[PDB]
Order: sequence, then structure tokens, then C-alpha cells
Amino acid sequence: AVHLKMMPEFQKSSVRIKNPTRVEEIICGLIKGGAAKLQIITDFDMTLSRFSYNGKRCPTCHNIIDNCKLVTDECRRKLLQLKEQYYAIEVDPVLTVEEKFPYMVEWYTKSHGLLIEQGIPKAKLKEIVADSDVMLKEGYENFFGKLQQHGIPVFIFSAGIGDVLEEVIRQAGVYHSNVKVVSNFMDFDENGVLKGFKGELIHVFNKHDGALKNTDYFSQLKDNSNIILLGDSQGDLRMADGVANVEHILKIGYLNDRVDELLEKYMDSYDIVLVKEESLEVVNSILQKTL
Ligand SMILES: O=S(=O)(O)CCN1CCN(CCS(=O)(=O)O)CC1
Ligand SMILES: [Mg+2]
Repeated sequence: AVHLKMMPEFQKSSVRIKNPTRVEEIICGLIKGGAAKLQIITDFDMTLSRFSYNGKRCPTCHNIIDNCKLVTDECRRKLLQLKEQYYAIEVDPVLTVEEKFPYMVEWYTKSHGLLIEQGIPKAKLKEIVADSDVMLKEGYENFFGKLQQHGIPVFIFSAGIGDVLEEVIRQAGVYHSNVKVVSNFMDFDENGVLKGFKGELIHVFNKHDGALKNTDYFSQLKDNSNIILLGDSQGDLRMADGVANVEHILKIGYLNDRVDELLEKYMDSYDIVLVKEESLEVVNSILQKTL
């Protein structure tokens, strides 16, 4: 039987849970299925990576490029201005999520377009990532390590920049075979210089679309009917829409900011909400019982 009361990781004050009995029953199902039924579906930015260090916000994959030696101060000025106008739409309490779709498409297209003008070479990405301020959440080596040890599928589904994300995990030593990355990947010209992005855009609000356009992945994993989902946004709740069959799904949400405004809604939609939390110890504690 599962008792969150007896799990020290769940006693941390950042752990917020509306329905602990329900959560205990989901984790109970996860444990019963063991490795053979488990898969992970996860966002990256601010979910696997830290939201902040020392009251200095940490970079998203996109910020890593925004901030690198290859990008001019004037470019960052424009990027900032984009962010200020479009982020106000993102968080607008009056617009429906569907109304925000076109605005999100513009923001990501305009900001990608400014990066494309700056001339980013594939060969520089290693240096850029090494020099950046990126940080993975505390407990990431045990997270990725237990999962790879047991061959648990991990589907990292990111509205960031795929090439940057992959380079971060590769340098961390955690880009193992069990880890599949679906993101916005760079398109490179004859000289290995960024010229655009591949595929259809993934942004914060359309992850349902991408989840459905990955049937190949999920149909191979028909038996993995127990899911752990990790996200930092309401949008990440859709990352599991492509899953073949679902027996148990546990949804863990990082609430990194706009805490007072969003806490109720997060507690309502995620099973476990982690408030201003920079570790993976709750999820690692669940893996520990399960694997
Ligand atoms: O599922 S299997 O039977 O194949 C493996 C069993 N697995 C072994 C490790 N224990 C740790 C006990 S606990 O400390 O996590 O409770 C959890 C379950
Ligand atoms: Mg994110």
C-alpha cells in the first residue's frame, strides 16, 4: 500500500496535493505495473531544468542562444520587446487558450527569425551550451539513471529548441537510448548555419497536435499503460493525448511563478503540484518504489 505520509519527499512544504487518497491510488497502480508498464512523458524547460539559481533566473533552451556570444545586444533588445508584448498575451486572463494560438505562432516565428538572422552555426552549439548558465534540476542523474537502468521510455516533448536541449543532456551525460526528444529542431544550410526550423511548430498551447503526430512512438509502447507526466504549464497536460492505452497516469506540475494566481488551477489539473521546487526528488521517490 502507498502512504504519502510516510514518504519524507512528500512532506516538503513545496509539495501541494488536492487529492492525496487519489494520488496514493495512482502511485499504487504504478508500483503494481512495475518497469514493464511504465513510460515517462515530460516537458524540458523549467521542468527538467531549473527555473532559477541565486535569484537569477536560469535560461530556457531559447535563452541559451539569445544570450550567447553570437547574438548582438540589439538583437536581444528586439527579443526582449517581442517577449514583453507576447508574454502579456500568453498570461492574459481574458483571452481563451484557443484565441492565444495565433499570437504564440507569431511570437515563436518572429523570435526564431531574429535568431536565423544572427547566423548560428551547428558546430558552435557545443561551446555555446558549455558556456551557458543552464542548470538541470537537483536529482537529474538519479532520475535519468534509474530510468535508463530499467529501459523506461522517456519522451521529452519540448516547445524549446531541440538541438540546444539535446546538447544540454548530452553534456550532462544523461542523453541515453531510452530518451526520445521531440522539439523544434534547427534546419541548417550547406555551410551548417541555421536557416530555419524543421517540421510543424511546437509551442506552449498546441502539444495535443504533436502528441497525436507521434503514433509511431506510442503504438510501439502499447504495453506501457502506466504514465508519469511532468510539466510546468497548463499546456503540458496534453502531452499524453497520443498514448495508446492508459491504465494509470500521474500528472506532476512545477508551479515556478504566478503562484498565487495559478495555484488553485494547478491543484485542480495536476495530481501533484511542486511550488517553486528545483529538484526531482518527489518523482525519484515514486520511481524508487516502482522500479
Ligand atoms: O517490480 S519488481 O518486482 O520487478 C522490482 C521490485 N522493486 C525492487 C526495489 N523495491 C524497493 C523497495 S522500496 O524501498 O522502494 O519500497 C521496489 C520494487
Ligand atoms: Mg517548460
